[PDB]
Amino acid sequence: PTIIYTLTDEAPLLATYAFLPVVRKFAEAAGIDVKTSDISVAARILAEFGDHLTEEQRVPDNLGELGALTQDPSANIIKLPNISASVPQLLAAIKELQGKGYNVPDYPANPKTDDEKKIKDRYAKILGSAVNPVLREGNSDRRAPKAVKEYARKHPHSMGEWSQASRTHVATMKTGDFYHGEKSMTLDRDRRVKMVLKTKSGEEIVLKPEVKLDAGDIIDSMYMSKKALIAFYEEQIEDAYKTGVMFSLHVKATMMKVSHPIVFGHAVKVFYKDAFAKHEKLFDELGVNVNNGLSDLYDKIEALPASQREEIIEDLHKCHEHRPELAMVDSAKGISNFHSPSDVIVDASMPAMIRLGGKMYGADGRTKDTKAVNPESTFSRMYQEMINFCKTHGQFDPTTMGTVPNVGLMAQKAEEYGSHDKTFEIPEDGVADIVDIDTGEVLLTQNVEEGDIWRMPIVKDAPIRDWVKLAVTRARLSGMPVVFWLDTERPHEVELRKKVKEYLKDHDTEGLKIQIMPQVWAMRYTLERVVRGKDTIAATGNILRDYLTDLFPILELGTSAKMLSIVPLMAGGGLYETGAGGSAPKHVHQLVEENHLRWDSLGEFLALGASLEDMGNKTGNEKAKVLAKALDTATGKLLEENKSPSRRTGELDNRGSQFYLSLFWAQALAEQTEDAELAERFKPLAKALAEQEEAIVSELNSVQGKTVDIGGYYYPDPEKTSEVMRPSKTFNTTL
Amino acid sequence: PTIIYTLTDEAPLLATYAFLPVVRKFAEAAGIDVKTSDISVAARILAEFGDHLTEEQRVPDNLGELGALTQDPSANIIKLPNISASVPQLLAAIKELQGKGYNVPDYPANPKTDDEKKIKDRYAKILGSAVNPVLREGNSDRRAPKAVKEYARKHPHSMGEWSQASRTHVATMKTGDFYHGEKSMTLDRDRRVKMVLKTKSGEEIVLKPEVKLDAGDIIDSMYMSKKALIAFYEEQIEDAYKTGVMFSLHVKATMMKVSHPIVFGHAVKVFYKDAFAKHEKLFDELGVNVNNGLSDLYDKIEALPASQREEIIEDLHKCHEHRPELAMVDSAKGISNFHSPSDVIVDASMPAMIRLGGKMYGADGRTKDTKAVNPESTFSRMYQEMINFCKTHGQFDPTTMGTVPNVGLMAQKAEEYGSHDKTFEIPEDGVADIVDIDTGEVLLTQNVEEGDIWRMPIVKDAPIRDWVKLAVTRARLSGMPVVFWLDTERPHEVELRKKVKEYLKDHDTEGLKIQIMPQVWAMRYTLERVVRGKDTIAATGNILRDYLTDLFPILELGTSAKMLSIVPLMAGGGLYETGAGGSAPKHVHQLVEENHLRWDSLGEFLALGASLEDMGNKTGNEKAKVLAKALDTATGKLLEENKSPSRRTGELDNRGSQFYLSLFWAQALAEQTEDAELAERFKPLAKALAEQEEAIVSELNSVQGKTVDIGGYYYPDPEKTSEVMRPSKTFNTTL
Ligand SMILES: [Mn+2]
Ligand SMILES: [Mn+2]
Repeated sequence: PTIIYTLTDEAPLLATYAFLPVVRKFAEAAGIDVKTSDISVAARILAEFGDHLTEEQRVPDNLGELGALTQDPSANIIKLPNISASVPQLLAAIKELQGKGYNVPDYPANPKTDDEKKIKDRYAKILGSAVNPVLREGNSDRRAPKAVKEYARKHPHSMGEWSQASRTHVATMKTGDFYHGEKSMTLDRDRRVKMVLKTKSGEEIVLKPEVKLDAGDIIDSMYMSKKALIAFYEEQIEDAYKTGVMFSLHVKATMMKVSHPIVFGHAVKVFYKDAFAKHEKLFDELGVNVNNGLSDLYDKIEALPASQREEIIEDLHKCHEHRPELAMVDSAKGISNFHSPSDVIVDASMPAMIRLGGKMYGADGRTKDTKAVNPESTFSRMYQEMINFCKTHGQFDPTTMGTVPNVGLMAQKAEEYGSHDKTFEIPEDGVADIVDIDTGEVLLTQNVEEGDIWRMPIVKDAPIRDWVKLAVTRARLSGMPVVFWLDTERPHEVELRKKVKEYLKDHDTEGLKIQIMPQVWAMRYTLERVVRGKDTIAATGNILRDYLTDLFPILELGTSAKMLSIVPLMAGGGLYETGAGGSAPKHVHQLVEENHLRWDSLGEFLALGASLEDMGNKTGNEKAKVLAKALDTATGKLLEENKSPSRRTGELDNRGSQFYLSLFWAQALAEQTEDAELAERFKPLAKALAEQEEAIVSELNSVQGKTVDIGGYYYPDPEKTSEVMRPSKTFNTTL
Repeated sequence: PTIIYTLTDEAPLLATYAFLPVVRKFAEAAGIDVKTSDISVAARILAEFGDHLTEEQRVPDNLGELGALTQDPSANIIKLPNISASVPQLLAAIKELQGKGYNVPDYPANPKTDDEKKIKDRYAKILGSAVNPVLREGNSDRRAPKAVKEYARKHPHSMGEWSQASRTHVATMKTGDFYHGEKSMTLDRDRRVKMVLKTKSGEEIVLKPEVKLDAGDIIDSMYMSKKALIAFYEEQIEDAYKTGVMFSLHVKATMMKVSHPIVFGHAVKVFYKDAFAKHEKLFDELGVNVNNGLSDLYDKIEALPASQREEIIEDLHKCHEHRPELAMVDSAKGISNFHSPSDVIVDASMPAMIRLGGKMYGADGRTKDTKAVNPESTFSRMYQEMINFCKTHGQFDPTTMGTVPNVGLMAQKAEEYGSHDKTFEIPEDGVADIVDIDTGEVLLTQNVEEGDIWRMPIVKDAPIRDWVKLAVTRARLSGMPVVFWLDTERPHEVELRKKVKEYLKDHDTEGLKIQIMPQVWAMRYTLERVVRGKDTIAATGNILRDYLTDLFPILELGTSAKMLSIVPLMAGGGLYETGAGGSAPKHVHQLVEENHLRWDSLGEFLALGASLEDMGNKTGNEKAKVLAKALDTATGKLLEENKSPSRRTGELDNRGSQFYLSLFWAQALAEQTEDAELAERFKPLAKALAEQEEAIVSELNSVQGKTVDIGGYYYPDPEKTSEVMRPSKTFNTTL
C-alpha cells in the first residue's frame, strides 16, 4: 500500500514542501505510505553523471525506477508538473550543482574533443520533454471534474467577443505536407526494419539502422516537401500582406524537437529572405541556426563590432516594409513570434487566440485579427472549424456550455510522440524506403527531395486496445456519447479505424452512443452539442489529445490547470498527472522576493482524490474510499468558500489554501458516518484546526511581504525550504 | 512501374501483335513500362526441356516467373486466353519446334524404357489446364461491364423460346455420388496427412505418400460409387428411350482430368453395353480406353482388317435401335456427344442449351428437347431450377433483366480445382482413410469399392478470408446485395458456412444486404429478382464460379467473351483475365488463308481499363486514372459506333477495330479537363488519326482476301507476323 509522490521543479515542488506532511498524516490512517521520488532537472543530472560523486551524493535513476514501476500492477504515482529543460535551464542547473560541491561536467554546446561528444550525448537525455515518454505507459483520461465545471458556471471568466466580420483564420497546406503524402500500414508479423535513402547517385544512406516492430503495429511513412513548405510560406506571407491581416505561426518545437524547428526555421528564412541573402556568407560561418528563432541570430551577432551588428538589425527591420505585420509575444520589448520557437506553442496559443475573440497582439500593442499559420494540415483543420463556428455563433458562453472530455491514445510513445529518434532532414534527392532486414522487402516507398522532413511514427497494438476499452469505460460510467476522431482520407486513421471497428465488438456496448467521424465533422458535431449545453467525449489520437485538452478547458473554465488527468496503466496501476502546464517560474520569483506563492494546488488535490479512490477499488482498502470521498467534498468546499490562492502579495497564498483544504478534509471525516474509527480519529484534529483558524491564517499572512531564503533554485535546501513553506508553528504542532 | 502483358497462343496472340505497339504508346505517357511474358505452349515446352537446347535457344520459365510475381504487392498482369494443350496439340507443337531445330523429345504415350517414363511426366506439366492454377493467387470478381449490358438492352441477341411443355431437364444422381457420401472438416492444428486404402486382405496401400495441410483448412473425403453410377446411367438411358427424349452428357473433362473421364467412360460403356461385351477381349488387349471417348475406340480399330472393323462399327450402330437418340456435336460429320470428352464442356454446353430454349442438335441436324445428364448432383441441380423457372416464365428478356456478377472462391488451388493430384480410382474394396503421419490418428474414414472415384479436395483459410472480404467490398461499391450459395446438407458447405458466418463480423456490413441460402434456393432467389430487373451478387465456391459466369453472361449478353474478370491478388496485386474462353483456332485458319482475323479484342480493352484503374489506386499514379477513364469511354464509343470485328472476310476485322479504339482513346484524351498536359499531348495524335481514317482503313481492308505467311502456327515468326498484323503504312508511321 504505497503512493509515490513526485518531487519536481519550481512552484509545484515548493507547494509539495508544505503539502507532503499533511497528505502523509491523512494517508497513514488507511495504511498507505507516501514515498517520495525526485525527478527534478537537478536529480536527473546527478543520476546520469554519478561518475565524480561520493556515495552520499549519488542518486538512483529515479525516472528509470518509476518507468520500471509502471509494470507493477500496484503502481500509484502522482505526477506534478516538471521542467522540460531548455539549454539555458540545463546550464543554470549545472552551474548551481557545481557550486554546491557536485562535480558534474559542463555541457559543451560545440564539442571540440571527441570525449565531449559522449557527455553531450549523455546530456541530451536530460534536455527537453524527457519525463513524459517514460511515465506514459497508459492512455489519457482528461476531463474537468463536475465541481470545477459548476464553479465556472457560477463565476464566468472573461472571453473576447467574436465578430461575424472577423478576418482571422487558420492557414494550412493543401499539398506537399505530411498528410497529403502519407502512406500507412498495419504489421502482419514481427519484423526488424531499417530506414534507408537510395540517392540519385546510387549510394545508400542508412538514416536509422534498426528498429524492432511487433505484430499489429501501425507505421506511417509521411514527409513534408521543403519546396512546397516554402512556396506555401511565400504565398501566405504575401496574402497576409496584401489583405492587411497580421501574420502568426503556431507550432510545437518544444516536444516535436526535430521536425518543428525546421518548419519554424523556414518561415523566418522566407520572411526575411532579403536580409538572409545580403549576409548569407556571414551567417553561414557564424553557424546561425534560425530554426532556434531570431534569438539565435541576435546572440551570434551581439559580439560583432557595433557598426556591423547595427547594419544587420537594420536590414531586418527594413524587410518589414514589404512584409505583413507580425504577432508579438512582448510588444514593449519588441519580442515577436519569430524570436523563439518556445514562445508561441500551438496547443496553448491557439486556444488563447480563440478565447480572445480570434485575436493576437500587434507591434502597436493593440489586439487584432490574425492569419494563424499552422503549416501541417493533419491536426490544424479542426481549429478552423471552431473559428468558423464562432464567426457565426459568437463566443462560447461558459455559464451554459457543455463539456468535452478526452480519451487519448498516448501509451508507449504512441504515434508522433515517439517519432523523434526516427525523423530526418533529407540530405539529398532520393527514394526513402523502410526495408525489412530479413527478406529485403520495401514495406513503404516514398520519393523525397533535399530538405524534406521524413519520419516513421509507431503505434503498438496493445495500447490501441486499452484506448478503445477506456472509451467504452468512460461512456458507460458517464452516460456521455463518444466520438472517435478518425479521418477517412488519412491512411493512418483508416488503419486505426479498422482496429476501432473490430475492438469495439469485443466490448459490451448495448446502451451507448459510440460513433466514428472524421476530425472536422467530429469537431462540428461536438460544437453543435456543447453550445446546446450537451456533453461529448472525444476519443482521439496523441496530438489531438494534447490540443483538445488545452482547447476546450480554456473555453469552458478559463484554464487547463484545473482538471483531472488520469492515466490507467496497462499493467494494472494508475498514474495521476496534477497539471499539464509549466512549473511556473514567475511564481517562485514572487515567493523568494516577497514570500507569496500563488501556485494553485487544486490539480494536486484532485489527483490525490483520484489516487485514493482507485486505491480503494484495486486493493479493497475500504478506508481509502472514505478518505477519497472526504477529500472530494473537501476540495468542493474549497471552491464554494472561495479559498483558492490569491495572486496579490499579502493575501491568502498557496500555503493558506493548503490549511483550509486540510481543515475541510478533517471536518469531512469527523462528520461522516461510514467509518466509525476514522470519524473519532479526526474528530479532535478537526476541532483543533477550526478553533485556531484566524490564528493560523493570521500567521501565514503576516509573514508575507518580504524576501525569503530557500537555499537555491534548481536544488533548494530541504531544511531552509521547509522553514519557509511551513512558517506556521501553530499549524505544524497541531499534527 | 510495370504492367506484364502475356503473349499466348493462336488468335489472341495475333491480336496482341497489333495491340502491344499501341498500348505502349499510351502507357509510357504515364510512366508505365509494358513488358511481355511468353507463356505459349511452345515457350512452356522450351522452358521445361532446356537440356537439349543451345544457350541462345533456352527460354526462361515465364510461368514460374509469374507465379513468383503474384507474391509481389506491385503485381499487374494482363492474362490472355491460351491453349490448354490436348495430346494432339502438344504433338503438333513438338514437331513444329523440332522442325525449327529445337531438340525437344517426342511425347511418348506408351513409354518403353524407364527413361521415356521420365520425360512423359515432364511433359505432363505442360498438358491441360496448366497456367490458371499457377496464376490464380487471388479470388474471382467476374462481372458484366456497365457499358456492355447497356448495349445488349438496345440490341438484343436471339434467344430460343421456352415452351411450357418442354421435356428438357437435368438428370442427376440422388445417392452414391460425391454429394450423398461426403465427409468434411476444418483442421485445428498444422499437420501432414496421407491417403491410404486399408484393404480386405489386411494390406494397406498408400495412394498418396504425403500432403502438407495448414491450420484452419477445410478438407473433404468424397467418393462416387461405380455400381451406383452405372445403375444411374442404365436408368437414365432407359428413361430417355422410353420417353423419346434425346440423351446428352455434360462434364468438365478438360479441367477435371482424372475423375470426369472415368465418369464420361462409364456412360459410353453402359450405353454400348452390347458391343463392349461381344468384343470384350479384343477391346481389352487393343488397350481401348473409352474414358477418352468413342474417338479412342475408332483410333484403335482403324488399322484392323476391313471385315473386322466393319463388324465392330455395325455392332455399335446396331446398339442404337434400343437406345435413345444421342446429341450431336456435328451431325453432318457424324460426330456425337460421345466422340470426345473435350467436345461438350459443361460450363458452356449447358448455357448454350438453355439459351437455345432447352435445345440441342440431333442426327437429322434439327434442334430437340434433351435430357441433360449431369451425373454429379453437387453443382448440377442449380441448373434444374433455372430450367423449371424458364418453363413457367418463358425465356429471359435481355432488354429488361438484371445482372448477376460473381465473387468466386478460387485462390490457391481451392476445392475441386486442386483435387486432381489427390483423386484416385480405387483398385480394390476396402476402407479409405486420411491419416496423420505423426501420431496414428484417423481423421476421415470412408468405405469404397473396386472402381470408385475417391478424392480429397482442400481449401485454405486465407483464401476464404479474401473471398468474404471481396464479397463485402463488391456489395459496398455497387450497392447490390450478395447471396452466399452454401448448402445446409453438404458437409463442405457447412464448414464454409461456419467461416462465412464468422468472417462477416470482421467487416463493416452496415448498410449491406448479405445472406446465406442453399444453392437451389439462392438460384431461385436470384432468378426471381433478375426477371424483374433487379441485380444480385453470387458469392460462390470454385465450380459454381465457373458455371455461373458462363450461364448468366450468356443469357444477359449472348456471350461470356465480353466481360471483366478481375483477380485481386492476396499479396496486393491484380490479375486481369481478358477471356474465360479458348484461343479460337478457327480465327487463325481464317487469318493465314484469307488475311482476316475475326477475333474480338473487347475483353482485352476492358481488362486494360481495369488494369489502369487499379494502378492509380495502389501506387498513386494520377495520369494512369485519366487513361483508364478515357479508355472506359473509348471502349464504350467503340460499342456504340458499332466498329467491332466482322466475321465475313473482306470487311472490318480485329486490325481495323483496334485502330478505331486508339482513335477514340486519343480523342477521349484530346477533350478531357483534369490533366491539361495530357489534353494537348494526345491532341496532335487524335487529329492525325481522325484525318487519316479513310486512308488507314483503305489499307487494312485492301490487304485482306489473300493468303499470308506468319512463319508457323504454335511458334510464329515475330518478323513475318508483325508484317501481317500491322499492314497499314500511314497508321504505323503516325507512331
Ligand atoms: Mn497540452
Ligand atoms: Mn468458364
